[PDB]
Amino acid sequence: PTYPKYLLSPETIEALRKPTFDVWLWEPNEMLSCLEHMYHDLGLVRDFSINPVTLRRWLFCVHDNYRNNPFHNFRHCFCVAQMMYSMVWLCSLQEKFSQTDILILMTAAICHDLDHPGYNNTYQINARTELAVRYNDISPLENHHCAVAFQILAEPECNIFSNIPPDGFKQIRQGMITLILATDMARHAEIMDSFKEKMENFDYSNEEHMTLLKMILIKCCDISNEVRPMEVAEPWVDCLLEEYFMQSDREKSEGLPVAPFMDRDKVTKATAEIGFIKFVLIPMFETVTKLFPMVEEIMLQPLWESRDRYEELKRIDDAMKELQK
Amino acid sequence: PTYPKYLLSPETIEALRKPTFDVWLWEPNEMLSCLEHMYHDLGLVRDFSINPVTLRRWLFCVHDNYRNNPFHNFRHCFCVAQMMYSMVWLCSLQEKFSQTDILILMTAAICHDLDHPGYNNTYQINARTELAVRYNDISPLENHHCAVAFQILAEPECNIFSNIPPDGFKQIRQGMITLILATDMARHAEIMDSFKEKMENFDYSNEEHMTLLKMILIKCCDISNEVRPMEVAEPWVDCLLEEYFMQSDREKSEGLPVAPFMDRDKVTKATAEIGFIKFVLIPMFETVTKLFPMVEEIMLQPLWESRDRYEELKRIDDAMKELQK
Ligand SMILES: C[C@H](Cc1nc(=O)c2cnn(-c3ccccc3Cl)c2[nH]1)C(F)(F)F
Ligand SMILES: C[C@H](Cc1nc(=O)c2cnn(-c3ccccc3Cl)c2[nH]1)C(F)(F)F
Ligand SMILES: [Mg+2]
Ligand SMILES: [Mg+2]
Ligand SMILES: [Zn+2]
Ligand SMILES: [Zn+2]
Repeated sequence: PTYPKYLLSPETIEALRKPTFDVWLWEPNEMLSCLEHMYHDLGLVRDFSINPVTLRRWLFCVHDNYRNNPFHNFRHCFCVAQMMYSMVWLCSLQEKFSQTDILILMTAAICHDLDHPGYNNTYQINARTELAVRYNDISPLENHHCAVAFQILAEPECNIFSNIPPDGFKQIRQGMITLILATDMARHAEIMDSFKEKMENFDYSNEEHMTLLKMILIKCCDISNEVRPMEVAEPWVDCLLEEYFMQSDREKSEGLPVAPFMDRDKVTKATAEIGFIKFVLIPMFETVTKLFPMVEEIMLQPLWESRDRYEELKRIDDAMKELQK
Repeated sequence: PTYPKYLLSPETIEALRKPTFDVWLWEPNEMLSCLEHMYHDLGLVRDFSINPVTLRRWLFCVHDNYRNNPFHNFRHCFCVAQMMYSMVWLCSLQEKFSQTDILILMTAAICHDLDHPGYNNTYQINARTELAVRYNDISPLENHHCAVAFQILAEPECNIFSNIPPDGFKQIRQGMITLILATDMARHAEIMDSFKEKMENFDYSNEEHMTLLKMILIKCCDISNEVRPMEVAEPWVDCLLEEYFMQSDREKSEGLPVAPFMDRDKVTKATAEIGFIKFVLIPMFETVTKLFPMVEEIMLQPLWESRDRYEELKRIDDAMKELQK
């Protein structure tokens, strides 16, 4: 007949494997079925004896623990995991990674921003929040996301890892913590350097090489919005700014220091994006391309187009402002 | 948190294995989830590579094809499948049957009453309905349930067998057809005789022996209401009498004969149930017990209690009907 929304159609199931997937077309229920499909499809349910019902509860609990922020919400979570999913396919990651690593990658992606408050680490630290005090100023947000992820997993009804022997649990947990903590942008240069270092003569047998690679992969997915089609990507930039502005406005009010890139009276969307794409996104994806050449066509291409589009957009903006004076 | 109904709680999943499960507490969605869980739990999704999403679309389509009769509806379908599932564990059937047999048993239980009109074969035949004409008075309803079952599986989106090699499909199809046709009570004596004949020296390696055992298994589940707790079983009896009175009514105003056990003025519920329990249910489960001894305490027991309760009800009922005269 005509099946409910939570029963993905075979077209959806197919499109889900590509970075082109339009993440705005679905409601939480549908997004949850997509995430559920990914675990079955990647063979994770199979290889780790994941109780199919526990998987649904775990995903619903994860969903319940994401806040209603303009950017750091459940839909962003879906994007990251969905891009990680596309990359497993595009790069044929199952050929180079064990199932244990694929599991670490996917679960970390889904949990990386759990219970995000909507104010970055700088705000937590300057305002001396409970999180900043709890984590001694060390990546308070990322530490918290990871802690909430394991508190959820510690709930028996949500423990998708219930049938994994303790030695495997330890390995997975250590892997997730490492990846989630690797998403704090304050460590971007640091991580990128370590990767590029190993990249000179990459060894898929070297555990430290693989760890860095996995860190780079989750970082890619986390800030992979601009890799998506222009219509899918643009709205996210507005959501992010909306969140940054809310923070700066609050910092202005409470008398805390304000970061220029988050100040309403200073940031112009186009100009800012150009710098981000040009000096953060493109460079990072170029390094990944050396290992997975198919990335250039599938992900570097859209990044270049985005850079161009925004560079043009700025010219139009400058001329417009130049004319108003 | 507090999950939606379609997410079975771990308590429900546990209960689903026992014949004491309360089949009335659930809405189609929860029942659909239960059936899905059964296919994963028994290892069918795993061993036959059933696409987990197709499994759900299929269950939804099956549901859509059951009518809103008072007895022969989707909830009856859930009962039979659930009793079958319970029997698998009670009798440790996976030690005696292959996964293909289990798949045959489970899928046949679920499909055995598809698109039932609410009027039995005797009516179809006597009224010379389209079905009786189509199937030449040979188990018309059962033949139809079968046909519908395979028209459904013919739809790609609902074909839970799409990944089974053709030889496996044929074996499964043959098996399901045999079990569904075996539910026609007109053949009850025939089948019980043939089974008891083989029972004189049962051979688990003899294919004919196993065929009859599976037919007895599905017949057992099909009419196993009285095995369930009294609170669960009695409402089913009333639901059936509702259809029976609907038929006997229509048969009288059409000039077609009426089966005494369906005649309101002869079918004192208690007297009819006592007979059914004593000469159909008990004898059947009795022979099955000789093969699986544990069946006596778990299913033959409640049948005795049930037979005894209806006998008490009969006394009080006849007394009150004497005043009505
Ligand atoms: C600041 C944004 C661009 C941007 N997009 C991100 O996803 C992101 C993640 N972290 N950061 C970030 C945060 C703080 C400091 C530096 C950066 Cl790079 C980001 N900056 C814009 F240019 F306005 F569009
Ligand atoms: C129809 C009832 C007897 C009876 N009791 C059941 O619990 C039960 C379960 N399934 N069936 C059943 C349903 C459809 C066709 C045949 C049967 Cl046998 C039953 N029939 C009576 F005769 F009125 F007392
Ligand atoms: Mg984060
Ligand atoms: Mg029937
Ligand atoms: Zn993020
Ligand atoms: Zn039936």
